[PDB]
Amino acid sequence: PGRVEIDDVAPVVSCGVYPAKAVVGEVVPVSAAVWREGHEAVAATLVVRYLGVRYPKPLLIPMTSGQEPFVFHGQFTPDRVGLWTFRVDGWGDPIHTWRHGLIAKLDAGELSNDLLVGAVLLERAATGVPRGLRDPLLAAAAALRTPGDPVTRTALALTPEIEELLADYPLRDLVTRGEQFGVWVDRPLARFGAWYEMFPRSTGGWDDDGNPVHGTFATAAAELPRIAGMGFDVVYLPPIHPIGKVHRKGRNNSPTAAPTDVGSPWAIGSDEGGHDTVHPSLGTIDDFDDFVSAARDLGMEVALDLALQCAPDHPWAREHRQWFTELPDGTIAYAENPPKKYQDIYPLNFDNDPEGLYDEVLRVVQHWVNHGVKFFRVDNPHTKPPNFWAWLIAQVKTVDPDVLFLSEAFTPPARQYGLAKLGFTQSYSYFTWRTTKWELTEFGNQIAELADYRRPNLFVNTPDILHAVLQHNGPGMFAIRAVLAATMSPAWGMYCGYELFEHRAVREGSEEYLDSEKYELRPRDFASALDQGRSLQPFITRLNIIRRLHPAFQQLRTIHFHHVDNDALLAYSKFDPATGDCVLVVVTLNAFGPEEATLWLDMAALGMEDYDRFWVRDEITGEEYQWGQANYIRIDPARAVAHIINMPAVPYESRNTLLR
Amino acid sequence: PGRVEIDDVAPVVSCGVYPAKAVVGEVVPVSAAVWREGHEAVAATLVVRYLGVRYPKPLLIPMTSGQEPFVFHGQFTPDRVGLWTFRVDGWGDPIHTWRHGLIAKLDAGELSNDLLVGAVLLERAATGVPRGLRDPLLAAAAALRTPGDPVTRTALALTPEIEELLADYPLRDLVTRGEQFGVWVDRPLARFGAWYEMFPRSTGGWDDDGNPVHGTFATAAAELPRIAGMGFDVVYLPPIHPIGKVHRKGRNNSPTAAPTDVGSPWAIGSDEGGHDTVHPSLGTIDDFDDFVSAARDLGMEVALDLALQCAPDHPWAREHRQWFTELPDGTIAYAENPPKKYQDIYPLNFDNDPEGLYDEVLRVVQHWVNHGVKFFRVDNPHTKPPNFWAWLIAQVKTVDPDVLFLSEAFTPPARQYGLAKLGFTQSYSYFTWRTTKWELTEFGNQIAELADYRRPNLFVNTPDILHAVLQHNGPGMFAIRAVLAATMSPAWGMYCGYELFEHRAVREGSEEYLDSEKYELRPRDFASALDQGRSLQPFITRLNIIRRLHPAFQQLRTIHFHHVDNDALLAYSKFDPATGDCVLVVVTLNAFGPEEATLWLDMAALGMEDYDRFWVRDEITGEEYQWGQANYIRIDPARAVAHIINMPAVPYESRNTLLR
Ligand SMILES: OC[C@H]1O[C@H](O[C@H]2[C@H](O)[C@@H](O)[C@@H](O[C@H]3[C@H](O)[C@@H](O)[C@@H](O[C@H]4[C@H](O)[C@@H](O)[C@@H](O[C@H]5[C@H](O)[C@@H](O)[C@@H](O[C@H]6[C@H](O)[C@@H](O)[C@@H](O)O[C@@H]6CO)O[C@@H]5CO)O[C@@H]4CO)O[C@@H]3CO)O[C@@H]2CO)[C@H](O)[C@@H](O)[C@@H]1O
Ligand SMILES: OC[C@H]1O[C@H](O[C@H]2[C@H](O)[C@@H](O)[C@@H](O[C@H]3[C@H](O)[C@@H](O)[C@@H](O[C@H]4[C@H](O)[C@@H](O)[C@@H](O[C@H]5[C@H](O)[C@@H](O)[C@@H](O[C@H]6[C@H](O)[C@@H](O)[C@@H](O)O[C@@H]6CO)O[C@@H]5CO)O[C@@H]4CO)O[C@@H]3CO)O[C@@H]2CO)[C@H](O)[C@@H](O)[C@@H]1O
Ligand SMILES: OC[C@H]1O[C@H](O[C@H]2[C@H](O)[C@@H](O)[C@@H](O)O[C@@H]2CO)[C@H](O)[C@@H](O)[C@@H]1O
Ligand SMILES: OC[C@H]1O[C@H](O[C@H]2[C@H](O)[C@@H](O)[C@@H](O)O[C@@H]2CO)[C@H](O)[C@@H](O)[C@@H]1O
Repeated sequence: PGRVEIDDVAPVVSCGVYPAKAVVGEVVPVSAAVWREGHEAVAATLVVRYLGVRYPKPLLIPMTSGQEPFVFHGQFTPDRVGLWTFRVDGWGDPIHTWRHGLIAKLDAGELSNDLLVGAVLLERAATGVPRGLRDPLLAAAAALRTPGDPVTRTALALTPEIEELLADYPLRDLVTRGEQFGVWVDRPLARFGAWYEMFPRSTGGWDDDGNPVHGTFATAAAELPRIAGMGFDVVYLPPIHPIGKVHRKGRNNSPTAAPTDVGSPWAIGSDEGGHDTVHPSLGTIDDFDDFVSAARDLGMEVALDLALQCAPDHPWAREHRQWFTELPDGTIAYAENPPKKYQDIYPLNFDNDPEGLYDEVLRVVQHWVNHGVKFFRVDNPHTKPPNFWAWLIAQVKTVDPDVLFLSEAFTPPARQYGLAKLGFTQSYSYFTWRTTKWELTEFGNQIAELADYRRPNLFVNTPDILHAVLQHNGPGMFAIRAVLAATMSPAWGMYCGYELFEHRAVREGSEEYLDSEKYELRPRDFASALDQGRSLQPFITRLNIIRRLHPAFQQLRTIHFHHVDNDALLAYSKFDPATGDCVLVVVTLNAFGPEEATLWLDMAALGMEDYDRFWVRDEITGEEYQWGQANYIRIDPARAVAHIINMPAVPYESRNTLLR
Repeated sequence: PGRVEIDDVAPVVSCGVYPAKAVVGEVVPVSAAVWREGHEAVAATLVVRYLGVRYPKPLLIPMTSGQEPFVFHGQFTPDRVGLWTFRVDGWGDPIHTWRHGLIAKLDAGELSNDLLVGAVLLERAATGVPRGLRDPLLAAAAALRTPGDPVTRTALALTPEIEELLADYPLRDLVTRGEQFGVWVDRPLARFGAWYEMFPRSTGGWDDDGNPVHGTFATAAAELPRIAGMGFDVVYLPPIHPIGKVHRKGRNNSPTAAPTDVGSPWAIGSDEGGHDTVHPSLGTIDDFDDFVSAARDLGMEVALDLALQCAPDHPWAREHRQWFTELPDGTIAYAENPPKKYQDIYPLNFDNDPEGLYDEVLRVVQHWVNHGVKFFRVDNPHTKPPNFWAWLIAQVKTVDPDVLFLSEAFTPPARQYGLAKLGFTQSYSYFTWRTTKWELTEFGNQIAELADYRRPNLFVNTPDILHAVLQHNGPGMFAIRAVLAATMSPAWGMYCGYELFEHRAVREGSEEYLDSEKYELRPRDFASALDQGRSLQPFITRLNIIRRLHPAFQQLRTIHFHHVDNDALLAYSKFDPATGDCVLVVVTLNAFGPEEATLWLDMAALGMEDYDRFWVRDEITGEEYQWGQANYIRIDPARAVAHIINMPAVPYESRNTLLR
């Protein structure tokens, strides 16, 4: 009735309600506590199996004891997409009990009894191994028959052919089965990729006069190489749907729209079309299909903004009206967040006609899926029912499992981290409003930590957020945030124009871009900026190449912070369990002054003893240096705001430093 | 479905496999995280119901939001022994949504629409309240259907008359019910009581010559008043069973036993009897019944050592030999811990004849339960199968639920704390080997929050443990540990002779009492020590009185440590959620020197603002003083090694100072 106890198993999420998250080729660490009566030794074997794909022959991996007694650790690396299962099985290994006990008493060294007990072990042990190589067992099983010196037949106890033999085929006693938990593996882009947010309309390129010109998918596609050139793996496009014509918004959040103004893309829908139609000015849907294929040619993928909202002109406003929250006087209520108003849209109502709306939205998501779009940016997901997301998310991947979702949830923790739990492959974070060494240090450790179920996407900016620190610290700071986002997380992102050092907010104390891109056409000339040397495009490229270069940067779990005695300096390191690759990042939070300090290292964390000395190389500088536990470091902006340092590869003791 | 989200419920143990622990009249704090779509407000109601006894119509308590968004906290206080159940139910309260939304918009200040929506709510709400006082809502509902002032029907919202009944009877929408978890409540002695350990035989009192004399229950009962006099609630007796005559141990763990020597009581069993018989030299079983009844007259309870072990001459050795571990040569193995030998006892074998041993031991426990013994100190339980204890425990408590078990498990955490999870009402701890300011600090804080499954019993000493710090720091230290034990835990204990300052170890570097009572008979003359002023009995008495006096000391959860800028000084405070009682303890760890420092307080923890100044009284000294956030303290041993301070009672905001 449960003789051997198994508890505090990890990774488990919400006590097993939600599966943990991992990706292909990621080392997944498993741990559990196994114990039994007295001083009889115990061991556990971790059993992993890969099932179907769904969502709502065993493989055996041996587990190893560790620092803390009775807690056993293991790892496994999943090789195909779908839903995996693991469980921990616990058993008592008498051989270990017998062996360890015997070595202590042999020291006292007659006693003839314990030896025979061993002798009956290997025989019973032997039945488990096939007659073929079982023959050193009978050597051991016929090892303490006859009287003699102690080192008589222990001689077979100690040689590593039968320790190795017992390893492949073990003597298992009192086997007890553990609980089963599940892991959901996604394609690697779920963890490691870089984002670019661009407006297709802004690819217009001016007219014969000064006036901005509306772009098209065709014009948009011309800018795709340059993006790929910077190393981004995913291109994110704001909604490509028709914009409502009533209450269309003007320049600067103005209530009244000029006849030519475009209005914000998130005001989805018009007499012209719904969520399933391309806004005609961009082109026919074939042009889009053509646009996707261009990106695909460059190694990139396309992600569309998915905003479950409607403009008044949206066909649903006419076709299906049960889907909204209707006021008492027959008017239809504008989407609302008190007392501020976003007048150009309608909130959906998920309670009046649930299976009605559910099936239609699924149809729509499926539409774009059929057109090569396999990454969606769910918009303001926290203002829609959770169970819906749990359903919609689970529903799409089961027919096709390579579709991934990103949650734009700027919301308090319980909701933000909560949403991740229900299936979102990625989530936005509070990253932008973390700017002090202490916010960032705890934040870095925080990310993650939550890796078993949350993978964060760190965005340096979004059309709605230009943090104050970018406003007054000048072009230097833009580098700093880029270094932080790119290094802290495998997944990071950027909004267009960031590369131009766009740092002007509409008015002081606001976080909205002046002459915001949501309401106006803004073609930009990146090439000229490059020529006059006022673009951060080369640097970002160098940042993006480096992450791809070092697989250490694709890890969530292994971030570790090292001590630097300067409030303005931040130093942390990441490593890869697989290749042993190891990297240390040192950045300044001060854009303005040269800063110097003494850097102290936790050598154990890098896999070396404290007195060691080793050589490092700076991937930006190319400089090589000799280092030890304590090293001198000085950072000078207007030369380089950060040092990305390559460190000696962590020995094949990588696996235990990943533990927990 | 679940339409509304419920997560991170606490207190839950091992994801619900094991019930949490609590006792009667203890405030049990419950917390959970509840959230839903958008800015619509949400609330939760905690539903508690009391089930039967067993082990392996509703009452409703409203839950309140707090500092951290979306996490709701609640409490309930169980009033009868048995198994309780609780679950969290989640719902959306539209009024709150409507109310909070309207107040923000009212400042903008026509609005003609929102008011009717409220008005259709309050009416929909009226359906929930029972014919009679239902009506001012309809009054509130029809006071703006009429056009008018904005402030006109806010009138009917404004009034504290309308926050009302709705708290008592609420309008609940989209109600979703949470998972169910269980709590097992024991009698209060499970948490709060003090222990005294005595050898019945040591109550012998010499003969006409100098020679010590073996005692009896009769003689043992003579020492019971003085024990009660010191305030102890439980008397713990080493096994009272017959001691084996074969391989019986001599003075000082000597291998050979003299003819008169008594042997260790844990060497259970002889030709005279087994576990079901009283050792005859102590008396007839009636004498025991008389002794137990005697203690109960004094307000005490009797606790017997439950040691699953056998001497060679034990009846089981012949009667049932399947129950033992028989060697290959037919001998049966002596108790063993490699390479140490415990020649006087036999380990049991729980695998050969499981239902065989299970059934005898349960019978044995029931024998003594029938004789008024409802507390057992299970001996070295970690050297017996886990599942067994889980079985034995659930089996005993269902017939009689007032039987409680204490686990002497000096074992690594996973096992020690693990064992507590299975049902052990109390557990021994690592307390004796914590002697530095940081260790005691960590240990005290550590007590919590494991309160949900572990209640620690802090023993200053046992026959097996005479700590080094006691060895050289003189009688002063003995006070210090007593203060630490009594204050840190609601439940604490003492082994006989401690009060006489017995401080001599067998050899330097050992933790065993010289001329140990386990192997030798040791009568003591407590009275003479009193006259000659070398007894810590008065002080201990004052300590136990103080504990009973302040109910704050019966709490596990609320211990909090305050900063004192001295490495030799330790200051912590406890309070009682019920009466608001609050107490602060300051103790010194150096027995030899006067020590002084500046004591800093976190007033918020004590329920006061930082600037407040207030009056306190020292329960040992008796005089009143005035204090503030920072106060001067100096401690002089050889007058008093600690200050136990009565502090201003925590206001009726105790409950919120308890969250999580
Ligand atoms: O060439 C690179 C550089 O060029 C441009 O800067 C030029 C600039 O136009 C010119 O006027 C001049 O500027 C002065 C500057 O006005 C002075 O204020 C002086 O800055 C010092 C400053 O007054 C100090 O307060 C000091 O504060 C530091 C902190 O010590 C740091 O901790 C850090 O604060 C961070 C903080 O730790 C966090 O907790 C969080 O709050 O976030 C903060 C990040 O801002 O940084 C602040 C401010 O840096 O720092 C300075 C001294 O250490 O410096 C100039 C006097 O020479 O200098 C430039 C001409 O060479 C362009 O604006 C820059 O973007 C570009 O990087
Ligand atoms: O009369 C009442 C009094 O009588 C007895 O004590 C007398 C004692 O027999 C007598 O010898 C004398 O004591 C002397 C002592 O011999 C000297 O050694 C000296 O003691 C100082 C000591 O050398 C210092 O190292 C200093 O150490 C403190 C630490 O500062 C504390 O941090 C603390 O250490 C704890 C530590 O923090 C933890 O990490 C952990 O390791 O546990 C430690 C606790 O053991 O305690 C030690 C010492 O307690 O403390 C002394 C500085 O004054 O000077 C002494 C006299 O100046 O004095 C006594 C009477 O004459 C009887 O044993 C006492 O119980 C009784 O109160
Ligand atoms: O849809 C028009 C509206 O867009 C923005 O408002 C939302 C929108 O859902 C997303 O862009 C997302 O970022 O959140 C925004 C704020 O909740 C604009 O902020 C707003 O000016 C515009 O009317
Ligand atoms: O049980 C008697 C036997 O062991 C003793 O030690 C005991 C101790 O008394 C108990 O607390 C029990 O739980 O386990 C201990 C074993 O380490 C004596 O130390 C020993 O001499 C005696 O033979």
